[PDB]
Amino acid sequence: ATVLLEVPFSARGDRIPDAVAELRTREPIRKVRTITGAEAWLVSSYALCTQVLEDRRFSMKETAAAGAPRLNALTVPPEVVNNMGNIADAGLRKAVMKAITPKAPGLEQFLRDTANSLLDNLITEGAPADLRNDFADPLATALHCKVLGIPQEDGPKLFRSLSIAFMSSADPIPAAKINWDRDIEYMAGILENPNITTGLMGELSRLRKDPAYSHVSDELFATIGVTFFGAGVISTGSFLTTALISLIQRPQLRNLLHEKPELIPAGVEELLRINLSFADGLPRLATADIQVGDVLVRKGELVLVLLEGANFDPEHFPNPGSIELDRPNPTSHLAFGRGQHFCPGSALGRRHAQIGIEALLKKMPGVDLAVPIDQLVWRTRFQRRIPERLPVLW
Ligand code: HEM
Ligand SMILES: Nc1cccc(-c2cccc(-c3c(-c4ccc(O)cc4)n[nH]c3N)c2)c1
Repeated sequence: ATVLLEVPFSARGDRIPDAVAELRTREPIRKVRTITGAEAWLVSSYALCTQVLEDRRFSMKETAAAGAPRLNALTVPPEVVNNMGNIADAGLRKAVMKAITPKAPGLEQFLRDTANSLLDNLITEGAPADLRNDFADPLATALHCKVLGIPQEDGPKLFRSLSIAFMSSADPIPAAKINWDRDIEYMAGILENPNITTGLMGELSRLRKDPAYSHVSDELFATIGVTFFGAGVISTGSFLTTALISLIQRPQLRNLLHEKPELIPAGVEELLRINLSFADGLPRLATADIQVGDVLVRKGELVLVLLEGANFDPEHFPNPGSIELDRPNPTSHLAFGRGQHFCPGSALGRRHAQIGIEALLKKMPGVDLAVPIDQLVWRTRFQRRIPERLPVLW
């Protein structure tokens, strides 16, 4: 006898398991067991992934409900799960989204300056260089301090919460609450700080004293800061890191983008499509009985939307494992999700990766792994797949 298929399949972010395609073909929605011991429906075809994400009766918010089958333990107060919903209800959606666009004056130039400075330091220190800890993550951290309007020097301390904050754990994590409460107090202080007048926290600080928002809770304002910094930094840092691996593994693509940097946005869009940075499917709780393919999902059941299931589906992306810069449907991937909860930072995430890659290829046209690919150490039981270190030479 064998046990119910367990998720996740592999923490490796440099290859998709052959098992995913077998699953998609044979049973594109099927029962699995999560690390908590809960049962869930794993959805792995583009068609069924999109169906689930575009049907709000598959609820993000209700995944936080007491007694629900869980993908993993909450690392935040249950209300944070519905953060964007709470932002919307508070009338803050337009202002928040405006604050996190890459279109603010000097933002892209800041990204370029920061990336080039990071790379110059690596070149000065000499190979090997760690492109995660000393390039991608610092670039993400610097970007989000700028976007939030908080001091650059506060970034590192907020950043070191993230190795625990975005754990994918069977059980609650005591350190997560310690760091969360600390970071909330930091952000509360930021809102009271007269020096903070720019970025997301600068705008929230003003809206907080605007009579149109007098009954929005201080809790929510601080929570937006911590949530957006954390989610933004972990998502952009992790995506860029694993994108760089995919690029480095493709010298022909590396050279092409180096020679024709105008193709970098199309390249990044394909790197988004084949990205394995999300370690788990996106969780949703059914709030009704809903037919998904051959399965009638019952109210109260957990559904997991496997992004690489959708994004490597050959019925939507022919030759899915290949990076093709001239696809007819290039942005139709699910790297930023789909529907009600589509990533509000998608444009910023794109620009972070584009500018990071553009700068790297200019500074280090000969960039290559400095260790055999199998020697990368893949972080386990985490909401992202990332190598602990990414050693390169050039
Ligand atoms: C390459 C970078 C990024 C990737 C791949 C990414 C991916 C995603 C995905 C897949 C979702 C959907 C989650 C779900 O439906 O369960 C999402 C939502 C979200 N993202 Fe991102 N994201 C990125 C960058 C960012 C940035 C830069 C920010 C903020 C500064 C951000 C903030 C958020 C927030 C607040 C949500 C929740 C949306 C909602 O619930 O309505 N993300 N992201
Ligand atoms: N960019 C991106 C991608 C995926 C999710 C999010 C996002 C956006 C908003 C909330 C959440 C979220 C958390 C969470 C975990 C650790 C934290 O430090 C903050 C939040 N727990 N459960 C959910 N729902 C997640 C953002």
